Amino acid sequence: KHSLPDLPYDYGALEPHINAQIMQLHHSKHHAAYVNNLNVTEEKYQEALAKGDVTAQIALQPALKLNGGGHINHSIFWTNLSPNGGGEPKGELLEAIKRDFGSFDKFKEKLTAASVGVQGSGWGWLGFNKERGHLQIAACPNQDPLQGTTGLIPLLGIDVWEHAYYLQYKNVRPDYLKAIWNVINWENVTERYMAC
Amino acid sequence: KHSLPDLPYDYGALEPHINAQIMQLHHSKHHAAYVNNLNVTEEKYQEALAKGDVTAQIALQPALKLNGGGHINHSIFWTNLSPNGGGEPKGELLEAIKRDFGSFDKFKEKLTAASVGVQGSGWGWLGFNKERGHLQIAACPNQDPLQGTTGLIPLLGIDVWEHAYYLQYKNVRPDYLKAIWNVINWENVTERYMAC
Amino acid sequence: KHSLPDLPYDYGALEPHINAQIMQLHHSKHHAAYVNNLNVTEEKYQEALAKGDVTAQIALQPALKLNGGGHINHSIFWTNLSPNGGGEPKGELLEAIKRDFGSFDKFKEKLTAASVGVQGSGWGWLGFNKERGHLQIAACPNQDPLQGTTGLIPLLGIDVWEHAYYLQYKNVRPDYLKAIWNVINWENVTERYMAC
Amino acid sequence: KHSLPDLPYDYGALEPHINAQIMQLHHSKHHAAYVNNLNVTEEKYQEALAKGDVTAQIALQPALKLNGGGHINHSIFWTNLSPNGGGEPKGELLEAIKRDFGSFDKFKEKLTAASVGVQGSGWGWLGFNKERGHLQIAACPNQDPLQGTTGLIPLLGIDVWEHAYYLQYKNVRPDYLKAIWNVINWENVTERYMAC
Ligand SMILES: [Mn+2]
Ligand SMILES: [Mn+2]
Ligand SMILES: [Mn+2]
Ligand SMILES: [Mn+2]
Repeated sequence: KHSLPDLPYDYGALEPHINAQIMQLHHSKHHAAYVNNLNVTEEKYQEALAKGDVTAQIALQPALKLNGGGHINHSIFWTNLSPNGGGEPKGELLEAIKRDFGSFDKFKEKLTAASVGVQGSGWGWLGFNKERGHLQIAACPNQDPLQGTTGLIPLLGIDVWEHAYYLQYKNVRPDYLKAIWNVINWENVTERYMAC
Repeated sequence: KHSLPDLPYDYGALEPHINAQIMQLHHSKHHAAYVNNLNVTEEKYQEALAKGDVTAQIALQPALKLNGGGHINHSIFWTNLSPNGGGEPKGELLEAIKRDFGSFDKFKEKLTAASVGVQGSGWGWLGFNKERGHLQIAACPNQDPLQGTTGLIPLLGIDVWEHAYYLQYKNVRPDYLKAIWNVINWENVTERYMAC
Repeated sequence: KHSLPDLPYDYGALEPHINAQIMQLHHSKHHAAYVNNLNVTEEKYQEALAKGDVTAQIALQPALKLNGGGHINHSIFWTNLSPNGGGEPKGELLEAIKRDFGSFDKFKEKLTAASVGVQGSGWGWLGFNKERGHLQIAACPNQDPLQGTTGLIPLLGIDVWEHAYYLQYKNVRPDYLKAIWNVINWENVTERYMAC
Repeated sequence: KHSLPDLPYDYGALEPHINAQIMQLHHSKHHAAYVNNLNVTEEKYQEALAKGDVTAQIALQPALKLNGGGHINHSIFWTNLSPNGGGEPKGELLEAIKRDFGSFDKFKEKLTAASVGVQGSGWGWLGFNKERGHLQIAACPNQDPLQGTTGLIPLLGIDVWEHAYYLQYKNVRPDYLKAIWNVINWENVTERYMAC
């Protein structure tokens, strides 16, 4: 039922910021596995739910969150990147950012600190808080998705699982984050922002 | 779809060990709420699953675990108690206990320590480990059910949420546990044991 | 080293909103135990730290958080209540509240929903976010303290562990929260607010 | 106060099972950082403890567990590996394994499944349960150390953080685990076993 989305660009389109090998493995191996495991899990769940098996439903939660979240997180991630990205955003998004973070650079600073501070595997996110009407930074462990676990609407996500950058930046997570700013697709972040 | 099971005895049948007021509130108020909230949650979940909404499925996990677990835990609990309970078990169960804990009294000791040691709300459990083929003691937080979260088959559960004993024993959890041994339905624990 | 603070009022001073029995048990039994267990734990920790025993330091974390948090949370709680409290706050605090929540009543609404929504044992909090410079509502499980786990400065806390209200309101948590508004010490919340 | 232990062998001594690049990065970069961050954290903690600052003590727990656990876990890991390892264990350890797992191969199977099943970052462990007197398999998230969080005495640990194997086995965690069996230092696991 769920499927692996095609990448809107070639695997080597983000060089030299993120090399082709990482993109190929990240998409065709990591994301593909999450989609496949998600469909298997949803199927078992449909089954447990049909016969009112509460125990089975609860036992399947970790697998559904990990794989379901994995699919959601990476799907957004691909659209957040672009060989034509980089620079700074414009319009209302830029204003919202100055408003809520003081300046674009302070925002970069914050999101970078949150991403680098993730203990173990996880994601750094720029999300929108519907209740307050402000932008908000949050970090999620493993594949826990932003909206499903915090209620925030995801605008921009940064994957900090080691498979995201190890082949190229090894243990230096800060180098990875410094480079990713050059390929952020602000046009996509902007429309996600305008949508909510 | 799920329903509140009738108690196999009168509300005051466990006096003076657990008074009638607690039993009445615990069953007709606490357990009833879990069953009702469970049906509402499973329904929303059926809905999220039908349209492949992964985000909604993940957001509903806490409510399904709390209410689904609440229903499962209390349902077992009622059958674990009896106005004719108390004393010690006999047969294979008693042997399994001596085998795995040394003696019946050391077992009581262990399970009591685990129950009293729960930080906040939770349950103390005597469960069966299918893999090892031995009895095992475990404690679960809030309403997290034994089997669904640990894989152990539940044999005997002791509810240590404060609503379990506060009206009668106030803050003295140890007095509550000392009294509950007088109403344990060993015949029920035995058949749960024989079943697995 | 740490000690049980005296209550700034008589045990029955909050009647009929919170009866004397609850206040007496809550202070002399529950809080006293947390203080005593905290001193024992800090002592063991001083010891583990002296000989560089990392394993022991990590094993003691749950007990230090539960008891240390228990002491911190209840200490603030006593000052948040007053036989002369109730009504609405005035000055800058009232403005900060209208600003961040729309109105005082919407604020009450929010904090009440957060408190009632705590699964199991926990606290509902009105805190101050130093980074953003705005008021913020948060809920913490068990005795996890607000500042130590979220960074927010605590202004007003509402204890929703069942021992907080069970003797008087039984399972009806909403009745408990409706009554507590009549004894909130706004003068204390205000000065905590002015301090940060 | 704490220090980076020297490796008991050359960085390329485990080839071709684990290449030299991984060993060099894993030891001189990853482990070194944990030791350095641990000393900084213990120092801040000594300070918080001296002035009875409970809030600061609690805020430092995540950093102490991650770095303290990181140091403990990797220190054991280095001794668990050897260019002269591989094969099967002998003596009492082998008997304990047959006893508790049926056979050596079923044990390998179990530990492999536990290691591969870790969601995100973590470790698979073969530990000793002092209470029961049996061997036990457990998995821990991130750098949470075995003994400090479960009470089990660590005998053999397998690091499944992606930095452990990504450069060489990429996303195929099962290939990594199949290869690591060839360098397990059973003589070290045996003496850890005899010690407890
Ligand atoms: Mn990824
Ligand atoms: Mn209950
Ligand atoms: Mn309390
Ligand atoms: Mn490692």
